[PDB]
Amino acid sequence: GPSSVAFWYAERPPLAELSQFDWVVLEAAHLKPADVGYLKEQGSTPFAYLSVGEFDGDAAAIADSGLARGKSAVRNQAWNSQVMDLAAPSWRAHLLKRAAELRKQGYAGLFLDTLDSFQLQAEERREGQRRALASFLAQLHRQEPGLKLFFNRGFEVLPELPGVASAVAVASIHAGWDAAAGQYREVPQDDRDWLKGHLDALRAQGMPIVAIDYLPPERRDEARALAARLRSEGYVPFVSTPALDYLGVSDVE
Repeated sequence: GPSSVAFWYAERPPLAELSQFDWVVLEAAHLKPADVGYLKEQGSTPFAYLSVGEFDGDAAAIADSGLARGKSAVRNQAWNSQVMDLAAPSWRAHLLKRAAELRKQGYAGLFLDTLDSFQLQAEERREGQRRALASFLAQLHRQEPGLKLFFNRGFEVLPELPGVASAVAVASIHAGWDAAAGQYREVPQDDRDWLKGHLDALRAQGMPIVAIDYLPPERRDEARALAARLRSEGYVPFVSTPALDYLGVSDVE
């Protein structure tokens, strides 16, 4: 598990600065293999972002990808991201190929996003999706044992995947982001109450838990205090912006 963690999804990652974090999660499109190797040389462990449950892109972006057959026309679909059928062969094949490409680039692991997006499907279809998700993650782990798998949540499949995840992230614990509104928004107690049962099960298993909380740059003093608060509560935190385009904070100064 990480001593500290940073996420950076924007262009031009400041590599010297990110290299001082223990785990760093990156959008690989913005790095070359020499950059990934540099982070490892400095002693950091670099992860590549990989969205498992959704195709990141508008429609027509997905048209040019050759993956359209696998898109699920869910009711509450977000613009610029498409929920994918985790049982569709072209989608699973795409993800495994991407995993191999990212291994070849030198990434020590993958940060697996949208593990709960199948919950947007019609209720009677969710179990089929959950089982396809679990079987996919088991196949990914078997095919790429050299990639540490850093789950974003995934509570509905973690219990059936012992030894698979190296850590589990939760956005968010105290300070969150309302993407629908484009507003920073504290995490309601309701959300922490629902998380407690899942996080306690992970804590009991010794699973490292990362907190991804959100505060804007002008509240950097508050972000440091929150980082400290999250560490006192057992999390390895990163407190940053929702674009992950900012050198946020994981620990004290």
